[PDB]
Amino acid sequence: ARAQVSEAILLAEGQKSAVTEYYLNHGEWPGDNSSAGVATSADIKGKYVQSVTVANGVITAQMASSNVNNEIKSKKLSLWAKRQNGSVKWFCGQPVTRTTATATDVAAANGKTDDKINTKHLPSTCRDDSSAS
Repeated sequence: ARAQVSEAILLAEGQKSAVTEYYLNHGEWPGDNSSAGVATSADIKGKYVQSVTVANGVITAQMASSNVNNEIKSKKLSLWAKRQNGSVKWFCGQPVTRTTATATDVAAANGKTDDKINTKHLPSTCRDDSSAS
C-alpha cells in the first residue's frame, strides 16, 4: 500500500513546477489543469494512478481502481502549498480543497471518508492535516 502511495506522490510532485510557476507569475493559484498548462487530469497517469487534478493550486492524485491494493483503490491524496511570508511550503496528505484562487487556507475535501486514503497507508511524511501551516 505505502509503496504504491509513495509512487503516486512522486507522480503528483511532477506537477508542482506548473503550479508554483503560475503562482509566481499571477499571484494566485491556477483554477484547473488547463489554466495551469498541464494535461487533462485523466491523461496524467502512471503506475497505480488514474488521474491527477489541479484545482486552485491543489494537486490531487487518484489511485487506480485495479492492480492496486484493495484498501486504496480509487482513493485520493493531495499536495498543496501555503504562503508563509514570501516563501511557500508544500504539504502532503488526505484530500483538501481551496475554494478560491486567492484563498490562503484550504478545507478538508473528504468525500464522506470514501476518497480518503487511510492514514496507515500514507507515508509518514505525507500525513499533513488540512489545517497544517
